Amino acid sequence: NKQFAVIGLGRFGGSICKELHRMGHEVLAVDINEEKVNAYASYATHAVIANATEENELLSLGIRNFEYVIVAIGANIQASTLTTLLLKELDIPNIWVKAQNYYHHKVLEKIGADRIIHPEKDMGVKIAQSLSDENVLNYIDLSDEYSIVELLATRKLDSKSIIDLNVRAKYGCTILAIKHHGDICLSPAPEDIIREQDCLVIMGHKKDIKRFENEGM
Amino acid sequence: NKQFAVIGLGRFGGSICKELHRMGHEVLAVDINEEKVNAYASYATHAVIANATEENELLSLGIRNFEYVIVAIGANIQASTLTTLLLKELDIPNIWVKAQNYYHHKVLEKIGADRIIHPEKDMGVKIAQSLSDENVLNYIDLSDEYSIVELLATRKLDSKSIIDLNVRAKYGCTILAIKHHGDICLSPAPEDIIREQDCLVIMGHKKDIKRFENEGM
Amino acid sequence: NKQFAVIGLGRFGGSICKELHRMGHEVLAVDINEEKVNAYASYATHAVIANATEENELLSLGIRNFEYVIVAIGANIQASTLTTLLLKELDIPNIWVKAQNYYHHKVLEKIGADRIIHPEKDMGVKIAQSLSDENVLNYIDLSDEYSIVELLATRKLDSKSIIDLNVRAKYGCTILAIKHHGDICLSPAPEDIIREQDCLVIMGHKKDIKRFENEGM
Amino acid sequence: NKQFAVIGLGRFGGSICKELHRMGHEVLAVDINEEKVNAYASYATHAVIANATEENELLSLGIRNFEYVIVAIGANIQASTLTTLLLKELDIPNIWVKAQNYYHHKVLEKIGADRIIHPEKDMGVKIAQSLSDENVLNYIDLSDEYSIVELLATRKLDSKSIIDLNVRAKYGCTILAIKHHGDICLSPAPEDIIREQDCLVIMGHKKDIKRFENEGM
Amino acid sequence: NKQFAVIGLGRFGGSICKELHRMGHEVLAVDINEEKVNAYASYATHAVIANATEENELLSLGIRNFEYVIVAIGANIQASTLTTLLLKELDIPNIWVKAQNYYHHKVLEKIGADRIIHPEKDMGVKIAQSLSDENVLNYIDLSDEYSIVELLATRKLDSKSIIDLNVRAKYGCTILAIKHHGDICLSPAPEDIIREQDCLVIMGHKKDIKRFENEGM
Amino acid sequence: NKQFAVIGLGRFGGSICKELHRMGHEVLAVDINEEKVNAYASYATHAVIANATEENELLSLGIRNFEYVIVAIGANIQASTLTTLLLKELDIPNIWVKAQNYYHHKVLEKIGADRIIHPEKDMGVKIAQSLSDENVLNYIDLSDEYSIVELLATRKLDSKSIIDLNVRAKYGCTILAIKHHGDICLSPAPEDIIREQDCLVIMGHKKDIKRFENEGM
Amino acid sequence: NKQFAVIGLGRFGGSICKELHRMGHEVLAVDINEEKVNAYASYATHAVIANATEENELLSLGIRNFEYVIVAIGANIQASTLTTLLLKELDIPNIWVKAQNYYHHKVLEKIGADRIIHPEKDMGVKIAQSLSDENVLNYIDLSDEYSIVELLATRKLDSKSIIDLNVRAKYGCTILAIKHHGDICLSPAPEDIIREQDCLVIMGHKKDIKRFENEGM
Amino acid sequence: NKQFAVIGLGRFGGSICKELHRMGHEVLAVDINEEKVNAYASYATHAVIANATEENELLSLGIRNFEYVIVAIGANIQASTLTTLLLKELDIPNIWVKAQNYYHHKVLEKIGADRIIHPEKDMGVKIAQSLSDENVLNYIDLSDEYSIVELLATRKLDSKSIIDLNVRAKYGCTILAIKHHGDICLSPAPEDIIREQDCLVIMGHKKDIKRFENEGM
Ligand SMILES: Nc1ncnc2c1ncn2[C@@H]1O[C@H](COP(=O)(O)OP(=O)(O)OP(=O)(O)O)[C@@H](O)[C@H]1O
Ligand SMILES: Nc1ncnc2c1ncn2[C@@H]1O[C@H](COP(=O)(O)OP(=O)(O)OP(=O)(O)O)[C@@H](O)[C@H]1O
Ligand SMILES: Nc1ncnc2c1ncn2[C@@H]1O[C@H](COP(=O)(O)OP(=O)(O)OP(=O)(O)O)[C@@H](O)[C@H]1O
Ligand SMILES: Nc1ncnc2c1ncn2[C@@H]1O[C@H](COP(=O)(O)OP(=O)(O)OP(=O)(O)O)[C@@H](O)[C@H]1O
Ligand SMILES: Nc1ncnc2c1ncn2[C@@H]1O[C@H](COP(=O)(O)OP(=O)(O)OP(=O)(O)O)[C@@H](O)[C@H]1O
Ligand SMILES: Nc1ncnc2c1ncn2[C@@H]1O[C@H](COP(=O)(O)OP(=O)(O)OP(=O)(O)O)[C@@H](O)[C@H]1O
Ligand SMILES: Nc1ncnc2c1ncn2[C@@H]1O[C@H](COP(=O)(O)OP(=O)(O)OP(=O)(O)O)[C@@H](O)[C@H]1O
Ligand SMILES: Nc1ncnc2c1ncn2[C@@H]1O[C@H](COP(=O)(O)OP(=O)(O)OP(=O)(O)O)[C@@H](O)[C@H]1O
Ligand SMILES: [Ca+2]
Ligand SMILES: [Ca+2]
Ligand SMILES: [Ca+2]
Ligand SMILES: [Ca+2]
Repeated sequence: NKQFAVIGLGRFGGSICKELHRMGHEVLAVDINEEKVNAYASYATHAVIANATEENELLSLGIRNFEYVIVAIGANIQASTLTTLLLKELDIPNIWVKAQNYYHHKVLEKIGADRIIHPEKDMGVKIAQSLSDENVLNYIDLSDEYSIVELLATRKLDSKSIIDLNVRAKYGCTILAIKHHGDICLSPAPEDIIREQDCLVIMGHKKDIKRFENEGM
Repeated sequence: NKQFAVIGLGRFGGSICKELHRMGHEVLAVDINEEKVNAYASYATHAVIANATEENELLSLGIRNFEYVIVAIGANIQASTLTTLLLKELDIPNIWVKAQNYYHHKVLEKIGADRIIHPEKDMGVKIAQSLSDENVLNYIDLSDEYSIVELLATRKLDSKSIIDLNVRAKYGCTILAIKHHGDICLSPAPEDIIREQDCLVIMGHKKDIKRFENEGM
Repeated sequence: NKQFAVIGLGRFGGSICKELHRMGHEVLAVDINEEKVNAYASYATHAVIANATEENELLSLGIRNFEYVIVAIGANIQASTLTTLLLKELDIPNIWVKAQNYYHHKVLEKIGADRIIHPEKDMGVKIAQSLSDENVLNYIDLSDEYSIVELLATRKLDSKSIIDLNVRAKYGCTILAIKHHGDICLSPAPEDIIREQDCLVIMGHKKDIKRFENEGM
Repeated sequence: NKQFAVIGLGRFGGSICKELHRMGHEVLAVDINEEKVNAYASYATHAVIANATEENELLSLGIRNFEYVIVAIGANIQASTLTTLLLKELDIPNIWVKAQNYYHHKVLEKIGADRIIHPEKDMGVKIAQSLSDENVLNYIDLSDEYSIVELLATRKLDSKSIIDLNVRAKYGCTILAIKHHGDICLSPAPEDIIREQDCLVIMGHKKDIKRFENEGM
Repeated sequence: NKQFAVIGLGRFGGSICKELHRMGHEVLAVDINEEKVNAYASYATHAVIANATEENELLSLGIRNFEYVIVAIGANIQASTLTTLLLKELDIPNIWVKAQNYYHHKVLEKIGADRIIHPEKDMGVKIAQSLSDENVLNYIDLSDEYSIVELLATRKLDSKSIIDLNVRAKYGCTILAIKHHGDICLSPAPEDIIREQDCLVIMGHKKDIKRFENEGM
Repeated sequence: NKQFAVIGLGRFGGSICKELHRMGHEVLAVDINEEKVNAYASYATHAVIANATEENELLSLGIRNFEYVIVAIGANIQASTLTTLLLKELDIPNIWVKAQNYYHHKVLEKIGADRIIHPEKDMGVKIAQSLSDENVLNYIDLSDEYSIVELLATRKLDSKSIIDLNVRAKYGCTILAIKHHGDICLSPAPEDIIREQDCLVIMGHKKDIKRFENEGM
Repeated sequence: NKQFAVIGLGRFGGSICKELHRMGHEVLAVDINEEKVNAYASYATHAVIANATEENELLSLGIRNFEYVIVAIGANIQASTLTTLLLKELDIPNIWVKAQNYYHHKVLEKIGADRIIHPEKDMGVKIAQSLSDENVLNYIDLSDEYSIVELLATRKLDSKSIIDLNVRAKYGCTILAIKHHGDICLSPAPEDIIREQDCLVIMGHKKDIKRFENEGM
Repeated sequence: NKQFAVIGLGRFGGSICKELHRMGHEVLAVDINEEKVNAYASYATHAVIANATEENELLSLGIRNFEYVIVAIGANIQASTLTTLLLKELDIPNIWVKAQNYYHHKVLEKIGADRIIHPEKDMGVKIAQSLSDENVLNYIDLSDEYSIVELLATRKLDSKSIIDLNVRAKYGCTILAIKHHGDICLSPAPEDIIREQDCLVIMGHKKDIKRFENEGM
């Protein structure tokens, strides 16, 4: 099993640490705040109060032993940048860091961060897509033009069949799944019916899907 | 006109406001900080400096005209809670609010928030899934058991065919798409080939996919 | 005997705790300030320094055992709201909370507070009634129209008898008590005399009493 | 004209100012905070931003015209004390001041305050009486021994008559009023009936009433 | 020997404590600052860190045993006033307090301070008298009209005799002493000579002395 | 014209400025606080808001015109020191400065201050002399050994004559003045009488006077 | 025109700006503090108040016109780093930055700083060399082994000649200059004499010079 | 060996302490910050946490034993000045102090500082000389007119000989050294060649050198 180190137990890093630990991985939670450590003590293999900008405390943690180190420090850009620098000079294989803005991304890029993440910005995009289009529940982009979308079926689609709703020739899309009352249906047959308030998964071009939304539902 | 209002120009709300504006929607940016307002002025239809906890300043914005109001206030839970309370008493149809923790979710729930979002927490889980499994790029959960995953093809899958990589019978899964050098292939034929570093889209049970990952790739 | 818990040893909560303890009830004083606890240590069954927003410290207090919990936190609305939420999730029978303003009342209402109190606001009304009318010492409202009032007798009423001051037919009111030099007289006979600077208790309609005040005294 | 001035727009003083204004009196609202002044501007004849510790600003208000000046300053004891001192040296007839603790009462006493009020402390006692005894709604003390109490009638008293509930001979008390469904009854006849959840007004000795509570209801 | 207590080890109180201790009196130095106590530890009989606003700590000091208590607290008027109040309620014979301004004097007056001192204000007057008149070194006022002054002899008075400088008939004053090279001369004879830069002590009317200054020296 | 400038409107400097102005001198009040300047505006010829550490603001005041500049800055030793330094480099004739402690005296000494004053320290000694000896009202030291003292006559000295109270032979001292009911007597004759509570002025050796106090009065 | 811009008017940057201006170069002084800008206004061609972390304010300065931009920001490492990042992305040719510590040097290095300076650190070494060796006034290092040193001639070297003080054969060094009473001598002849307290310039190996110091002087 | 004491472990003082310790001298590092002491603990003979403004702590250090004491306190001018004063009163032989500005220099001068240093200001001058003239690497001034300069050789001087570049007659200067690829050449012969990007050391008049720069290279 791979060993993970998470520095900065915020909302983001906290989720990572908690979710990773649930996966049965060796995860070390690191934070400068004692209260933070106490909170996630029950959600980590080891939890240590430490200042990650201190090289001596860093070596005391044995952070060189870890293949993955996650820097989830946000507000204090100084701490985030300085920590990443220390890690890179310690030849840490994989360093993932949470960024605050465009310029924070740039400096992390230059000092050799392996992966940079913008949690709020990315979610901001996702939720915005669901505001303008209440029909969509969730989605994933395959490219700039193609995407898979989970839709909330309306009354317009109630008791409609898959062959009634021709998507492969009329809109160039394909229905991938139907979720009814919790029960799930994968690669549903052309005779399969969709009822309102079910979860509908469609695959195809972005413009095509929206066209199906405007006309079909 | 569908009018959107975004209160709290943080990393999350800022993205929402910017992304909503990009889609060509009437969007009003609202913040207590003048510097924030000046920043997102170029990324909104209208940008106004205002304290959202003030009912008078709130009415001055013409907030009755908005169908959607997004409360993206984070650090100051008092402001977030009080703003949401004001909106519901002003009979705003749809109120989406960013939450800080479990208990903030609860109080927002009781006072009639329509949708509660945990941006950092949700991304934390997503990134954690990619930490433990370097193969996965992105995914979407259909249910507690079923998921769609975009995989980074390895050398083990280089120049391998779909009928060669039998997933419908061997693993109970199905290949949805292949992305090669940017070019995309939807519902690929059994003769379609996968090269290394291509994007592979697979659909099925979580455990099944992971089995394909360990043995297949 | 019923067991009471008082969180927030301010001027209000302090009085409650002190007065309840004097009544020979089991009362627990709780405050985040060590100095507060030391002050009311002599006025409680048990006095414990604790942060009421901490669920672990809350369970350590055994707050689930109490039928009555009084939240007298004022300035910090966050603490007051969060504490009440914790209590409600712990299924506490009776939760009384001190409020700061109209909107603080609303959120406490929504999260299931059993009784909300506005000490200063209510007293503000009481004292205001005594400013405009120096004759009144204290009072109680039976309804929007009817009230009982304690009056300071003037020279105009000196050596006047109850039958001389006809209140039942002339003003529709009734004299309930006379307090002379500390000595008290209940349901006084029609032959009973009132001297100046005595305490006079009258019952009837608000407008009628004021009429008696303008004309009678 | 009787002119009232309220200094210190807190919860207490704010209510006073608002309530005085409601009675149709000439009321001047005074506060050091501009936001406070703006708030109670609609609830006062005149509202002026001013530091009450400044004699020049005080004279500028035209404070000689006011017969009543209310000092409702709480947190800053220095401001409360200094303001009161200024008023008496400006020969203001009646100076009522809100007190924070025992020692604040003492110093205000020595410097010639006409009336000292303890809003939170007084309500604390009142509420405490209703905590230990859920039957009582409100009350007023005639003396150290005698009191008038408004009771919430129980099922034990449902459909019971006044002559049935003998209190003048059995408990030494007297029923003053009955409030049923909003309708009020003053000095009710011996044939008048009490239904559950009605408001019952009783007069007598404190111990006597409590005896009626334990045995009668 | 009399026992003295000095609260507030500032520049003023510090001098008092140091000077009193040098006189061989039992003096207690009291201050809230630990650093202050350490400084004057070598200049007092007993030195104790204590908050003088705390009644319990006050009794622990045994402050009731002292005939003289000096309150030399300046900046914090709250502490100065509250301390004096505690002392007066403890029936302390002689309470001397340092004042900050006119209104601080008034409240101390009302709460029963025995003597109030204005060190800086009084010295301000003294030094101002020496600025306008460089001839005067020091002085003492017998009344509004009469004073004793120590003068710095000029060249105009060099080698002048007392009988040459007639002061009893010409100016109505009298020379009291001559200080030459450190050597002192008391009640000097009419034949006694004064040299420049000696210290000259004159007694008489203020206007008369100034007249002697303008014409004589 | 002799022009005086007072920098630092504290208790000390404020008195100086006020007292100098009372004598009819051209006095400029200077302070960094606008509120201070407004206060002593009525007690100065000119009052200007200025930071005395700024050479430009200093020259703007027209400080070259002043022969006397008084630095009465206390708390901020940096400001006091820097101001004094500027004045000497601006070749100001006479610079008097208020000192905070021994070391502040030393640095001011080295940088060419003309006179250094310790207002609180000097009064502390004076008051201490009156604490140990309730008989003394005020005094002045002629040297290390000789002093003039104003005494409050006791009953022991009531109706006693000067020849009765022989001090020139019995104690080696001399009576300089007697103040009775406000009326003053200078160089009183051997037949002049002293009544109780009169002011007695004695001149001589410190030990001699104290001997007269113990035995004589 | 060669245009220089100096950002951060500290002790270091202030000297740079002042010195550059003295040489007759077009120099722009930039600082976030208005007081700083006002100060160096007289020592720059143009002086503008600006926050250097703001790209808009940066472009407003006309920073594209400058070939040299000096970042002399010290305390705020965030500002220093962010400013440098902005400059390189604005394609500024030569960016010189003042560093605070080793790690600040590293990050500035990675983001493309052209020259990094350690003013205090460099002087610290220089002064240290003069502490241990009182003979040396100043020096310059040619390499790790070779240096040029200016020495203060002792009495041991007074009236000694260059051929008398043989350094080319005896110590392997060479005398470059002699400064006597201000008068300078370059490449002095073998007959040239050295007097005490003259400035002696020697060139050679570090160890050789020190040997000459111990034995020769 | 001489014993050194360094107070104020900043960038400047830190370098001094580190460099001196490397020279094998007895050096004491003194700082009020515990973190500072821990940092330079490895770079000093003794390292002690102490407040240098405290005379008692100063004597505890045994600072009187040291011949050299370096005050490297910058930001807090009060501490720097007060420390120097203490040292001078302790008769410390050599006291070197770091200054912040012109006026800080003056007070240090007056209170008897032996040497005053301006690290940033001096370096500011040095670097400024290298900005305007990119050819110069480092230099030393012999006087106002004469200086030794280290130059970066250009292509214009590539493969040029010393006799080709006549400096003694044509420009009045002399080439002192050539540094090629790290290898150094001292007092190079007239036949010696210079290649580009070598370090060139020239000695002569400032204007003459610049003339050689403009025309020669
Ligand atoms: N030098 C440091 N060493 C260790 N932990 C640190 C350091 N600096 C910051 N942290 C921790 O990082 C955590 C989260 O950082 P912060 O909250 O500033 O970023 P954020 O973006 O606001 O967080 P979120 O992930 O909730 O958005 C905090 O709990 C803090 O204690
Ligand atoms: N009462 C208010 N009215 C209007 N705007 C407010 C109010 N309170 C806070 N804001 C704004 O909301 C913005 C975002 O708040 P904050 O930065 O605390 O969120 P966050 O927890 O950092 O979330 P994010 O992940 O979006 O950064 C702030 O820039 C602030 O100016
Ligand atoms: N999280 C907490 N846990 C325990 N006690 C708290 C907490 N937050 C506040 N308190 C306490 O509540 C007490 C009173 O609250 P606060 O004084 O803010 O309200 P208030 O309205 O100003 O008081 P008052 O009743 O005098 O009007 C304080 O003594 C404080 O210590
Ligand atoms: N010197 C002053 N002049 C005028 N107004 C003042 C002064 N000092 C305080 N105030 C005002 O008095 C108001 C009430 O004071 P404060 O909030 O401390 O009282 P409180 O103890 O909270 O009592 P309450 O129960 O009424 O809230 C404040 O809003 C403040 O603006
Ligand atoms: N509650 C308290 N108990 C004990 N000591 C106190 C208290 N409050 C203040 N002091 C002390 O009083 C001392 C002097 O008071 P402060 O310096 O505020 O008055 P000041 O007029 O500025 O002094 P100075 O006599 O130098 O003019 C301080 O050392 C402080 O520690
Ligand atoms: N740089 C400055 N320029 C002008 N005025 C100043 C400066 N620094 C301080 N002052 C003023 O000097 C005044 C007196 O200073 P401070 O109150 O610290 O003296 P203090 O020690 O309290 O002496 P006092 O016994 O006179 O009160 C303050 O009101 C302040 O406004
Ligand atoms: N973002 C910014 N934009 C413009 N100027 C800034 C910014 N941040 C700081 N400065 C300015 O830089 C100046 C120097 O910074 P600072 O005083 O922290 O440096 P220092 O470490 O003291 O170096 P020095 O040895 O030069 O004094 C400050 O006067 C400040 O006004
Ligand atoms: N009273 C004191 N006793 C001991 N050390 C002190 C004292 N005051 C300041 N110092 C120390 O002096 C050190 C440097 O001083 P400071 O950083 O204020 O000057 P600076 O000019 O900013 O430093 P630099 O040399 O980096 O320019 C700090 O580490 C601080 O701890
Ligand atoms: Ca966030
Ligand atoms: Ca209150
Ligand atoms: Ca003072
Ligand atoms: Ca510096």
